[PDB]
Amino acid sequence: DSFIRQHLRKLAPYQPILPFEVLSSRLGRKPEDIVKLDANENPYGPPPEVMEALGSIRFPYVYPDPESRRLRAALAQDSGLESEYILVGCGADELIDLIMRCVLDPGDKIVDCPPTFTMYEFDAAVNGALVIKVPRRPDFSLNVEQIIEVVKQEKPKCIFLTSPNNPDGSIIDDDDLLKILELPILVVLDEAYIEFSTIESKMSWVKKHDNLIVLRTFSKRAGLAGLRVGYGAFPLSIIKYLWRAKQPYNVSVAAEISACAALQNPTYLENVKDALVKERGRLFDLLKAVPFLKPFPSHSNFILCEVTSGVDPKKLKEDLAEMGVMIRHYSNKELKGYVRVSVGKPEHTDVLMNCISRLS
Amino acid sequence: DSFIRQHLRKLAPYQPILPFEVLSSRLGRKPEDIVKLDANENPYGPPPEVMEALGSIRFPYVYPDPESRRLRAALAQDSGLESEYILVGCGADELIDLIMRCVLDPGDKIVDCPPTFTMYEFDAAVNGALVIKVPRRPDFSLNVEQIIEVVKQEKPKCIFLTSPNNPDGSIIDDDDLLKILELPILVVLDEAYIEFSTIESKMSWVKKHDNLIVLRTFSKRAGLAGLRVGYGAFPLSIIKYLWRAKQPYNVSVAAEISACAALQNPTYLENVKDALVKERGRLFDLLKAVPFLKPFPSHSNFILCEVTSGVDPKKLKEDLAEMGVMIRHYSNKELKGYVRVSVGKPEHTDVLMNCISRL
Ligand code: NA
Ligand code: NA
Repeated sequence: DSFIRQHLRKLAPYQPILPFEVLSSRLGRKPEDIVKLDANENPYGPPPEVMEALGSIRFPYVYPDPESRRLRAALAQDSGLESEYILVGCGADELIDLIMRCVLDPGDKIVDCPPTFTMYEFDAAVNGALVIKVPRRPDFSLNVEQIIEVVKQEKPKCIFLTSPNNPDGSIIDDDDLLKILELPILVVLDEAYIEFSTIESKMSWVKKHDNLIVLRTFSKRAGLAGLRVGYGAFPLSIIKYLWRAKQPYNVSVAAEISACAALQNPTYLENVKDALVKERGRLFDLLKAVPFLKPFPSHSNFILCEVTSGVDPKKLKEDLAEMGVMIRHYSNKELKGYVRVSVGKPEHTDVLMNCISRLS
Repeated sequence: DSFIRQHLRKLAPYQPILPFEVLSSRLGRKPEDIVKLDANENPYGPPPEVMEALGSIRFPYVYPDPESRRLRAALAQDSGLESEYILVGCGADELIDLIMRCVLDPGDKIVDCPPTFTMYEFDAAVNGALVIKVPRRPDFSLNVEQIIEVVKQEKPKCIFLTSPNNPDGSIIDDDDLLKILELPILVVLDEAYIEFSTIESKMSWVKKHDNLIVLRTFSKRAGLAGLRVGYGAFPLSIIKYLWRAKQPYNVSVAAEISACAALQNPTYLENVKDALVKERGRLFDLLKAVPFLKPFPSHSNFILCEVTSGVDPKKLKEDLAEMGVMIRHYSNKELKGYVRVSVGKPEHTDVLMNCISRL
């Protein structure tokens, strides 16, 4: 019948997607003219040292350093955590997948707290794990009482927690995180958006908690989503096995060089973060004035809006796309009544608001 | 105790590797002045279009195309196979792993034919599969009779086969491949080195054999090992599930752009391949004259040598490294007596032979 595992054959058929360069040409626009606010990308791009370095790669024909030593030394300086705790991956996506495949046997359970990042449930499915959903409360805070109860009853092995959360941008309180860390479970804290907040990274907590992992990325604030480079802080008892099991070469020389180059320009990284945090405030006020949008407070580089007044989030998203403006809408049941608008340049917000006005 | 799956806690401890730049300083040389013949890399590098493109990436801050549409159209044109058969990976390494993840449950069996590429047994271990070893014969050819008997006895799910093989460079004769394809098993044919041979790629066979996958890479002939981009031809009944199960974004925009750019210059790709093939013959004759090396015939961009009695292969490799030439030495018991010498520029061969004469 088939060589493919039956569990994977039960996944929904792949729905092809047209690149935004294809939407661009279908609208008769240049790709750079699309206002792309649907993936939390940083439209300022990375510091100028990155493109200078990418254009002068001296050894493209040599395998990259599988230990990412240069970058891990730079991340140890950046984070204050010793490099022996730090692993680099081809995006934080690779590290989420690596953790699941190294921790979860077939049928093991993870806890998820929706609405949250869709890759946790996708990676659970492809890795043969079951998901226990413990929905967030109406203000998007964790229901810690329910997490404790399901963890005691069903004995899941892992819980993935995003802070600031995707898609609403709220943060997890220290006491809530510590309560969950008391449970016999591996806690993966995803700090993909932490730089847009004034909250300190918890990378250093892995020295005191051997059931905590903290994940970070260059994809968002550092403007390197296309290059695929992220990293995490891991307890020594975990990372010793991840070194043994990980693929050697998924992090390309272009990823290594770009991340190192980005860290050479802290002024640029601070300034672009400050520009996006400032625009987040302006965008919030502008969305709040739209009669059919109810934005939520956010510590990230995006704003979630409840769509009200009988307006359909899918039609709104499709109408904006026809005008050359991309925002995020949701197919799943937990998020079908919302849209998520990423923070871009002020000019991007202006185009978005002008298009919303024309649709209102 | 540990959160790590039990089968992974039995993997051998990780052995750290000195990075190439650090090794070069330790040898007292600029990295560009090291003669690096230990990893089958192409020292001519990729076509000039690649660094032109890498220096002008428009959208580094945007996620890459998870469907690799531009590259797959270019690969369809290059290969003669329709794009619906073609998947792109973060190196051929990603596709090797992806196939095992999608086909093998823990405890399923896979056939391997050592000595061969170490990643098949590594990926099998990480995925919890059981390896059935059917060793190659002394001339490194497959033992087809034994593969057939073992497959009928043990009912493994898949077999990976390298052609040209790494480390000796022999090719699987097409009649042996067909005999294995006649078995109820998934055959993954790894053509990482096929461009260095005069044998046509079997990608086209995938249309007629729904138990055949053919893997290819940009890391070797095309000089893009650092950028991490490979691809494969897959039966339609398989690739439809791989699309559903694969990670979306492991192939970076730099990988997509560099592979497309390399394919813009078939003149360069053919010329550097021809230069390496020519140098392979010259290198083979020179190594053969060395009284303590027994080179094997090869269709790849490397030559395996058996080191004759009384010479320590590890000391040989370390002595050459001290003189600025890197060759491949093996720790595993199967290959401990052999060294593998990659083909480089003619001047690299000259440096290597000068160093050998000084030993
Ligand atoms: Na409103
Ligand atoms: Na000889």
